[PDB]
Amino acid sequence: PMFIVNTNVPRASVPDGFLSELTQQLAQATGKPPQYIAVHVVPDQLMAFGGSSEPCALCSLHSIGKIGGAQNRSYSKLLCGLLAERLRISPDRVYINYYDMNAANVGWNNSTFA
Amino acid sequence: PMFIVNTNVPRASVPDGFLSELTQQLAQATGKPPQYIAVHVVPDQLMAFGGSSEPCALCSLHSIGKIGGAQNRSYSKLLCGLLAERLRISPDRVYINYYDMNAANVGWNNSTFA
Amino acid sequence: PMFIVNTNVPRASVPDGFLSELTQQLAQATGKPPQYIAVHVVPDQLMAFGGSSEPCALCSLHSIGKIGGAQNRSYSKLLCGLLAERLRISPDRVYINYYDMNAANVGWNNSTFA
Ligand SMILES: N#C[C@H](C(=O)Nc1cccc(C(F)(F)F)c1)C(=S)Nc1ccccc1Cl
Ligand SMILES: N#C[C@H](C(=O)Nc1cccc(C(F)(F)F)c1)C(=S)Nc1ccccc1Cl
Repeated sequence: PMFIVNTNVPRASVPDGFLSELTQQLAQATGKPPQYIAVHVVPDQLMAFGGSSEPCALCSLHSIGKIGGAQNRSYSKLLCGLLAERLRISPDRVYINYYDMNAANVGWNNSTFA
Repeated sequence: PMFIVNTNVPRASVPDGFLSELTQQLAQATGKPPQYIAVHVVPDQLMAFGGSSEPCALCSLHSIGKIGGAQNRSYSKLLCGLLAERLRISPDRVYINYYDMNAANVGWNNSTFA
Repeated sequence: PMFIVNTNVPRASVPDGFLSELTQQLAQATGKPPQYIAVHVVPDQLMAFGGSSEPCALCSLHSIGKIGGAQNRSYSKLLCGLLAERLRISPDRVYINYYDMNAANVGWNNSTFA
């Protein structure tokens, strides 16, 4: 699984260890070993949310399975919680797009997961 | 709805009110109040289009509904127009990918839109 | 078709002509004209893969058709091979998400491909 966050928060406000925290919490949330989890944080972005430049985030989570109605509500609570606590972004200024990928459509190590 | 534009145009060439303009235009185009619209502009990118580093853009529009054949033609005219007028990018060097997201697959404010 | 690579490799490690190399190889692999291929390389990213900040990449390939089980395996071998040779990234620290786009969902030159 892979989680990307794009945010207008500056780089200096991303705390030390944040990528390791996201890795751990996503491993636990998706039930997948941490070796399978990739994370990507992109600060200092030119963005607006609802017409305002107040801190916000646009994010995605891709996984082969482990995506669905109840799961995604749970991921949203976890991830918004982390963005609020660590980057001081209000949960109502975050979108997270969830993608249930077919194994045939995910490449890794010279092949695909199908 | 959320619009992202990635471009090799430099940051100084993006005009001051550009994010506000995209917000207002997309609110009108999707039929939603501006609270519902997020915009993200990423200049200074290392990109090629057709093998060339001439000005280009790679964009995405995600929405829960308000996506379809006719709508997407209209969005393309609107958005290519803005990118031509404001960023001086030729319409033929723009790709926009459209995504009709399921409400259960969009997280916001600690939950999802389902 | 559109190929995007996000990586923690520094910009100085991206060789001259890399975006043209990708453009050629993707044209040949997909069978689409090189003039229609867009490539976007984003270095210096704050990323982790399996909890580790060793060189890694998160990529996507979007195409209107030419996406499928065997095709994607072939693209994966090709693209991991280029990232290993040119950017010194281990194939086991690359994910590539493949997207078969409906032509009605791809904007270009003021319209869509439908
Ligand atoms: N992302 C992801 C992983 C994956 O296996 N990543 C992975 C990434 C790095 C290493 C290793 C391994 F070498 F240890 F197996 C695995 C997924 S979702 N694996 C997977 C694919 C299809 C069906 C079921 C699974 Cl667990
Ligand atoms: N993106 C987006 C929005 C959304 O509700 N965004 C939003 C984001 C922040 C605040 C507010 C509110 F205060 F206006 F309600 C709304 C979507 S598409 N809402 C929605 C979801 C499912 C079905 C129909 C709609 Cl309008």
